[PDB]
Amino acid sequence: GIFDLSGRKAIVTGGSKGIGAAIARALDKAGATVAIADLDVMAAQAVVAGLENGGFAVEVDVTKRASVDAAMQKAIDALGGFDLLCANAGVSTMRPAVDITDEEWDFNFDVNARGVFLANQIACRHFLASNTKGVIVNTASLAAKVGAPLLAHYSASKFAVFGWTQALAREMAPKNIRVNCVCPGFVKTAMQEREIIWEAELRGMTPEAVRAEYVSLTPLGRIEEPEDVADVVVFLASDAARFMTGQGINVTGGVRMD
Amino acid sequence: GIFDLSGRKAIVTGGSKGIGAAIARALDKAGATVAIADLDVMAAQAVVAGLENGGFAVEVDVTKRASVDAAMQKAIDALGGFDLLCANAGVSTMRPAVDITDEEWDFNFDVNARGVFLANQIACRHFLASNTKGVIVNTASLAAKVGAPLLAHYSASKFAVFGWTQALAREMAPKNIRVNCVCPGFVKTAMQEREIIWEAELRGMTPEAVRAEYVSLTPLGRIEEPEDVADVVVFLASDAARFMTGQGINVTGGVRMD
Amino acid sequence: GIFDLSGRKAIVTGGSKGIGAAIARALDKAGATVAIADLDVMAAQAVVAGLENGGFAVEVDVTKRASVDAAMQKAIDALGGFDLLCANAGVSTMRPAVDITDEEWDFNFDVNARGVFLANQIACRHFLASNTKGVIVNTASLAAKVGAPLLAHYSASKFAVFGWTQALAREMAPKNIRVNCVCPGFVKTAMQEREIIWEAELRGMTPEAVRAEYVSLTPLGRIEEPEDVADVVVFLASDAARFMTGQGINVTGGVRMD
Amino acid sequence: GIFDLSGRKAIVTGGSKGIGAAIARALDKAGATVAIADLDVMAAQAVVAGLENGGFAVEVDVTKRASVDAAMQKAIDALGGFDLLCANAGVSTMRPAVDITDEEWDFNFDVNARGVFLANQIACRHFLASNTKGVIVNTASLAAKVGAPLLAHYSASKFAVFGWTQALAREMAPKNIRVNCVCPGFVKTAMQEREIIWEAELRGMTPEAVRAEYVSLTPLGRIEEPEDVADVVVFLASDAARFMTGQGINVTGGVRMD
Ligand SMILES: NC(=O)c1ccc[n+]([C@@H]2O[C@H](COP(=O)([O-])OP(=O)(O)OC[C@H]3O[C@@H](n4cnc5c(N)ncnc54)[C@H](O)[C@@H]3O)[C@@H](O)[C@H]2O)c1
Ligand SMILES: NC(=O)c1ccc[n+]([C@@H]2O[C@H](COP(=O)([O-])OP(=O)(O)OC[C@H]3O[C@@H](n4cnc5c(N)ncnc54)[C@H](O)[C@@H]3O)[C@@H](O)[C@H]2O)c1
Ligand SMILES: NC(=O)c1ccc[n+]([C@@H]2O[C@H](COP(=O)([O-])OP(=O)(O)OC[C@H]3O[C@@H](n4cnc5c(N)ncnc54)[C@H](O)[C@@H]3O)[C@@H](O)[C@H]2O)c1
Ligand SMILES: NC(=O)c1ccc[n+]([C@@H]2O[C@H](COP(=O)([O-])OP(=O)(O)OC[C@H]3O[C@@H](n4cnc5c(N)ncnc54)[C@H](O)[C@@H]3O)[C@@H](O)[C@H]2O)c1
Repeated sequence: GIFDLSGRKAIVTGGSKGIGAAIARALDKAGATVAIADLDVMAAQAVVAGLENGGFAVEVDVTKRASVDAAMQKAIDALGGFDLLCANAGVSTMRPAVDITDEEWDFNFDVNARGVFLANQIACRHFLASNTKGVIVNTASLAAKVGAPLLAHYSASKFAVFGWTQALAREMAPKNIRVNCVCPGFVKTAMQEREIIWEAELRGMTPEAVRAEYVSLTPLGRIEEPEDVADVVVFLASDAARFMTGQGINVTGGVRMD
Repeated sequence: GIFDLSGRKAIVTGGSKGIGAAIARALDKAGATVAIADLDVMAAQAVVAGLENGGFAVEVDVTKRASVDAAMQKAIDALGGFDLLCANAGVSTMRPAVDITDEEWDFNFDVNARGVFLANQIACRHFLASNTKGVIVNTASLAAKVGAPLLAHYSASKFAVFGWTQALAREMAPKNIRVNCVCPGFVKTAMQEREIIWEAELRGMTPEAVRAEYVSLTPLGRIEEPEDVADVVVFLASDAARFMTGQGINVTGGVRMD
Repeated sequence: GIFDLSGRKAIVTGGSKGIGAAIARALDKAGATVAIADLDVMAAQAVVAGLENGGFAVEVDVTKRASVDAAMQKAIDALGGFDLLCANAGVSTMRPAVDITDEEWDFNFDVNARGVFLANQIACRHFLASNTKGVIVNTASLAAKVGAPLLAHYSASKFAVFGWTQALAREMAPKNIRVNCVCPGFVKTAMQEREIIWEAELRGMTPEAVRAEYVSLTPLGRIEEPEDVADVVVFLASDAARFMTGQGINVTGGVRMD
Repeated sequence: GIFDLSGRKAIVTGGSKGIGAAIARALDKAGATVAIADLDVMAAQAVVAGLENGGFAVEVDVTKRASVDAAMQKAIDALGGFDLLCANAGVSTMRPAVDITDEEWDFNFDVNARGVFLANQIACRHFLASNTKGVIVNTASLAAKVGAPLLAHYSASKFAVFGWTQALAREMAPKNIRVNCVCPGFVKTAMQEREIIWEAELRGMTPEAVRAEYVSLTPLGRIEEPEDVADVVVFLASDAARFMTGQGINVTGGVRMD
């Protein structure tokens, strides 16, 4: 029925692990055929090896236009079509705002904001040229809704993703192309493992005291899983969401309400 | 599946027509057994007659605590259980702010805000007594996000639904109970058909010109249908939305982005 | 100066004590002549007596249209004019959401939401009749932006003030009338003193531990004063805010950012 | 008065013309001594000649750390102090989203986001080294709140300013440093004059049809002047705004309500 993705062809950037790998598995379960584009091709291959409908693994660096152009064309050729882009790749570093370096400012913006711009822009050109009712889902963040201390540069780059998402949605809507983002909470991935260590170091706490504090900040009372985000991305990709565009959907267990 | 409602027991207030009827039908199609509570029990039984998984129709006036309490108990008894509430009943009148009467202020607040309060409160008491991981979806409005001219009292009452939703969601979260709302845009039902002719008069326009304006204000390029909303209500009821609570989900065709 | 209110005629509802009393004193200091309409006229008379520019105290119950109509006319007649309304009167009770009584629901909505509706509606009728560049500032709350546990009914009533404010602002803007609201944080008045007791009992804490928690939740690191709110109300009344209408200005010391 | 800026030492980036020059003039009128830092140092000298309290003109390119560091030190030395930064420099280009170039992507982010980051970060270092209760006001945009078609890249960069502002505010509040931003609507400057010609060409309209459309979207019913923004910046800089930080204050004439 209306949540079904049978026959559709999807690309997921940053799909080798964490949230992106969960997105790839959820799209596949819902009936899609999935290409994963990532820095880490061998992990991408291992995810694909477990998919029902097959799929494809390609190397990409989302910071570079020429890499995104080539990886997307390669994926599209392999898939035999293109209906859906999940632009999920992202990074962070943690620093007091007064100490943020230009190198880490650029690192955060070029993956998180420019990475989404390039994948989205190139996807829309392909949708328009094939006359496809394409769909996009971007992975933003809680930090796209509320600026986070020690992550002031990461917050700025995730606000940028959400603004991009809204403006692109307005331009794409008369073409019947939808564009939304999800804003996850405290998701237990390798990113969380890093950030609890960084926060613990900066605050003079233990890493597990820091992870306990995340849970205590979450009304639903548990740490978030990649799968909590992935099932929402499937909804946003599907015809159940046909009258929804330019949204930043919170998946945070009650931390943020919009 | 994670989008399905197989075996769930649901109550829909205001389920006899328009958005609420489409909600009852969507819940049923997803696998739920549905009780409809409405002022118009004959129209309610008519919707129930076409459902796949059975169902039940009961009389209710959502403005009155004794009525809500008796209807809810009767519906639960008939269902053999209770997992889901969709509090959808609602009304409007259009009028210049300077001319709003106390009678129409009360009409809007008593059905829209008080009606959601009473059905939500009594539902939560039932969920808690049974240790049920209960779910609520309230029908709010685009007018809960942006104040609308000629609907100042209507806007206030819908903002109230949204405020109630967030606060209740914060209290119910540690009890494993979720509470969200949907904010529909311009929906083709008898509320719209009423509204458009009266809006035209007040604005010194023709009714086809007013309708045409709603279309051009919608990025996705069409009038909204009750099914556009009902499918989003199914997702919010389902385990795919298990990590989402206290939200106001826009279903407006891109008119509003949050 | 563009912040000067010299020669202007103001009505403050709820101006007898706390925030309202601070608002009346700040408007007066900025050059206005101020009438205070309050349920406690003895206290209102004491505030008015100490004002630099004259003024008038009148008894009002903002829950009742006949009271608001009569008190507003009496104040306007005494002032010899009418330029500015600050509708500040408000109440609260605290209760778990599943225990909220109909009486306390009505108590909160009739004062907070209806009281603002009546005062604003009647003010606009006066402004329009005399071709006045009128201004309204409403006192909403932090709980108009974020649902507060134990204050679910209070939250819904304050969300309603904010929704009313936006819709009325859209209708009045073509007529040279502005309408905004302020959203205060944890302000040290009699309301706070009552609430910290109720909250301590409900949460099993001490009253001062509850107050300490408010402070720890506030980035600027101190409890709020009525004067912190009053000076922003002066701004919103003034010609410096001439291009601002329909806003909810947060005054919370960084607790909420919009 | 609480709106007085007597004795305070202010730096304005992008103060040579438009909104920035209006800000510089308004701060000086309020009692501040003003240094203007701009790409056009001859235009900054023109503005300083009309200030009551004297002032200083210094060349800066806000895209380059070395330039910002040097200009700010020069300004602070000239002023004999440093209490207030208004980071106002900004640029735009217009383009359909599918045609946006990497060059103009970089142009928008480097001035608008990075320019604010650099001036803000360096200012906080100086405030902290001197134990100063510093204040910052950033010039964001309506496009920091709503994604704008043809300005998708410009929107993203301005959302970035707003997120940066929130996160920095959270870090700076315990040090008694305030950080807010303003979000102007359709302001009559050379940027507007440029944008109406570009927009008219991309849409197949006249420039005066485009202008008329901005006005008809504005509830106050007129095009905005730079002074409508500058007087709000004076408020945000002053002790009247002492309990306000991390906000995006709309100055749009009712276009956007938050
Ligand atoms: N974990 C959280 O709490 C959390 C919260 C909110 C948002 N997010 C966001 O969700 C997304 C996924 O994060 P995650 O937690 O799963 O992190 P992760 O580090 O586990 O996964 C990141 C993936 O993106 C890929 N990647 C990184 N840079 C790339 C580049 N230049 N080109 C191509 N691929 C690249 C990595 O190889 C990896 O497969 C990111 O956009 C992140 O900002 C995470
Ligand atoms: N249609 C729109 O344009 C639109 C837009 C935004 C929000 N909404 C909201 O969506 C919901 C449904 O709107 P609709 O257009 O389908 O309206 P409708 O009038 O077609 O149906 C409303 C249903 O609520 C019931 N109802 C009314 N008062 C009741 C009471 N006191 N007790 C029990 N039942 C009562 C009616 O009998 C009816 O079945 C409402 O909450 C409405 O405010 C509608
Ligand atoms: N104290 C806080 O922490 C806080 C926070 C957010 C919002 N507020 C809001 O600020 C406003 C003032 O609160 P306060 O703390 O100064 O409270 P308070 O209890 O000290 O004063 C309320 C004032 O309103 C008047 N009032 C009450 N009912 C009235 C009626 N029916 N008619 C006319 N006057 C009536 C009272 O006589 C009193 O003068 C209220 O609207 C309140 O909801 C307070
Ligand atoms: N005009 C509007 O309608 C509008 C609306 C929203 C936001 N804004 C924002 O307001 C601010 C000013 O806009 P304006 O309309 O006055 O524009 P403008 O083009 O008139 O002036 C911009 C000023 O910034 C300076 N500048 C540009 N690049 C610089 C650099 N690299 N280093 C130092 N100085 C530089 C210019 O020399 C100029 O003095 C910008 O941040 C803009 O994005 C304007």
